[PDB]
Amino acid sequence: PMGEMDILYQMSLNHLAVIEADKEVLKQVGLSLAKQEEAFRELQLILFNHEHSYSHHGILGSSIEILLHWEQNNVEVMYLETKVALSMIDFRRWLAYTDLLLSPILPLGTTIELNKDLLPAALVTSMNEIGMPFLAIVLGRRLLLGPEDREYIDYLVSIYPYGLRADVNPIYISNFFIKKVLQEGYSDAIDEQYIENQYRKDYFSRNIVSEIYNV
Amino acid sequence: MGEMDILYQMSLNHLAVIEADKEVLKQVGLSLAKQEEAFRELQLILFNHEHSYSHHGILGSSIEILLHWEQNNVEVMYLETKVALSMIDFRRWLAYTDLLLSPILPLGTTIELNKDLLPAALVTSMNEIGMPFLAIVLGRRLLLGPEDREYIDYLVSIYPYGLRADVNPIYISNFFIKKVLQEGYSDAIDEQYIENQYRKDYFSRNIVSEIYNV
Ligand SMILES: [Cl-]
Ligand SMILES: [Cl-]
Ligand SMILES: [Cl-]
Ligand SMILES: [Cl-]
Repeated sequence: PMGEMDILYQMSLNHLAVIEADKEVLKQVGLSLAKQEEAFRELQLILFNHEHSYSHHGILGSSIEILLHWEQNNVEVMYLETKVALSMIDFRRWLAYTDLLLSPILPLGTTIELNKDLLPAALVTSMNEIGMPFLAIVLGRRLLLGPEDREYIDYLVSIYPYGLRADVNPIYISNFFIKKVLQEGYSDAIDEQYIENQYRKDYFSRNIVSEIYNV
Repeated sequence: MGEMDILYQMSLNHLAVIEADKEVLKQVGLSLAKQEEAFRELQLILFNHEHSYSHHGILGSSIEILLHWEQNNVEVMYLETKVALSMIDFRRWLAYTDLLLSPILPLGTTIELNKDLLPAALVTSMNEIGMPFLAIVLGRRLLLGPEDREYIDYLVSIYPYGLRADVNPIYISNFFIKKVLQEGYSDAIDEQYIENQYRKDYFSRNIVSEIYNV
């Protein structure tokens, strides 16, 4: 069912200097990325590593192809035989508010497996061994950075099975670090209401987005 | 397993009692450890300096404990037997029972806390909307600085805020827990870590829960 987040998302699309016909396909690409978590993580990693090409076809929607022309500071997005040109700053802002308003947020206490390839080698070697999945527990969510609170980081996690220790400090991770969700934590209407009001509505009102986008 | 049972037998040699009394305390300790709510009740009675404890949840025979605070000793009645313990040995017996036999919750478990055992200001906002005090287990059996001679059962974050900079986590004893809503993930890696670190290692270093003040 259509909800308040869809309204805020349309408002964010109205900041893009682009045609209504092109706003419509960016809306559909963003909704598709939001529903396919692994697809979005792949795109988030491509933007972070300054890769130039993205192609994904999940089990849900159509194929999404994006060419990131970093030298020209612009981007091409193609969905359903329709091609859209965006500046790089508009591309980052579009994905930022797609992530902010539409990406699922895991419950507290969720156990996840981290992608070893993306973690620093010193952390993998000291806190993990070969053949054991790098498991972690979600401790905090969308945490505000610095005194100015202009960006957030997706998760703060502890390393399983150690948890929070004086020796074992927790780890700030972005969502694309997550390889798998093993078991979700507890969540009820209180959590859903808090997430909607604080991590989406309030952040949107203050232009607070995830740090990986650098708008 | 049998390893943990032998460790519990060995811990009873820290008590200044006859051997016949150790066998009775071993049975009552295993009884308490297997009934978490009953053990939590006795821990709160010890914390509150209360006088009498009775439990009948065992299929065979009730258990009655009398705390004689002025005489600085304790009476444990079981199966029409009576063991007299000093207050210091009573605390030691419970501490090693807790250390070696009490279940330990998985990380990420969501629990409901007893509001009456929490600071009044801390529970006000939950009362104001009629919601229970829910928390998430972040850390377990944490060492208490600077000596690191005793441990605290759990370190928890307030639901649904989680761990923040505006909201600091809370240390709680096991007897704060009113209910377990949903256990976090746990497998053989966790079970081996818990046994090696939080039971075997702590036992060889004489690290017990702070609530017993041994
Ligand atoms: Cl924060
Ligand atoms: Cl800053
Ligand atoms: Cl950690
Ligand atoms: Cl907290």
